[PDB]
Amino acid sequence: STGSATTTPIDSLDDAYITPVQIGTPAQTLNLDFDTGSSDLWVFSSETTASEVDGQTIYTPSKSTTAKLLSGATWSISYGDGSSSSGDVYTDTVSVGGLTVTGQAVESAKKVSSSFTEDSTIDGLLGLAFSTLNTVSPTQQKTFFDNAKASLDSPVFTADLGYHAPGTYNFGFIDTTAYTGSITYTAVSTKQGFWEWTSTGYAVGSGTFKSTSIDGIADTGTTLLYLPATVVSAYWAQVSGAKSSSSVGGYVFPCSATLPSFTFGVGSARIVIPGDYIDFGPISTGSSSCFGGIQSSAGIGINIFGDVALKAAFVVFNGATTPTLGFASK
Ligand SMILES: CCNC(=O)C1CNC1
Ligand SMILES: CCNC(=O)C1CNC1
Repeated sequence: STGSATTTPIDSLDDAYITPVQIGTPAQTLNLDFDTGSSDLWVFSSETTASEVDGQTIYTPSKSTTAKLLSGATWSISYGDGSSSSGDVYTDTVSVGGLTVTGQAVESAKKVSSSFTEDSTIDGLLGLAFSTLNTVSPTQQKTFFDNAKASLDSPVFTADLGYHAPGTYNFGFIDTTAYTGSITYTAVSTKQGFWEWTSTGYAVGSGTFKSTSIDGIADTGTTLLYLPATVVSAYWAQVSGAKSSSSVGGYVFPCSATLPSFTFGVGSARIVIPGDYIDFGPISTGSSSCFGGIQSSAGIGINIFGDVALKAAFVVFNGATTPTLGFASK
């Protein structure tokens, strides 16, 4: 089997991407944030505290003939941005782009933190990291990809995120029309439950490539690119007027600037992020200070290849017995 679904930016900045997912019988379609950095499929639901729902579409298990309460199971998750959610668990039929999994754990939110309530465009998350990170207790549950993988033509999914435009998530096959050149594959460590790999270095604009190992995670659920402070300082030093602002919480730059590109290494290959991908717009409405899309990881504990980096490539998440990552230009 295979599946193929379009993913759409939630706003004009590409702050996140939503993909429609069918849950239950008859289908209830929710727009979920596919997150290769976590491993829980959770949704706003008929059980979510009413004051914490503001425009989201909710899953109502009582209206699904295939929903079954997973007795005794609860979940609770805290994300790197300080947001959180928790609740109980059903199993149900879940379909993505024509690919169907029966018995998928659908985590129903009883509580969500303010940032989830405040984003009316995201009805939940669909985690695509390794199932060892799944928070369901006392019986840990599998991700949608893990449940699907034995049925797939090939045990892979691909992310092809757009810049200010829709993109595609494919399951079970690699669309050879969707990229240029060849795909370069690189080793993955699953020891932290992430798609963790080591970049071979970087360049700023037309500058020379610096060969240096940068361990980090491929995370579709993080907006920006978080790298060591040395690398980020070297990037922003090429933008007149750029500075790190403690009050704003990162590097800002004059909105009048033209940003240089940023290149990262994948083995001997190179992925070029165009400068425009690094512009996240005014820090507040009408400001001439703009927020940078490359930020320091120094306070995080891990480097993160988020959407800013991933949308410059066609990315293969290879879930073979020994997982690997693939990157191609496009
Ligand atoms: C389980 C914690 N995972 C995270 O915080 C990453 C950020 N995208 C999901
Ligand atoms: C309609 C889907 N669009 C895409 O997949 C584009 C190609 N890069 C993003």
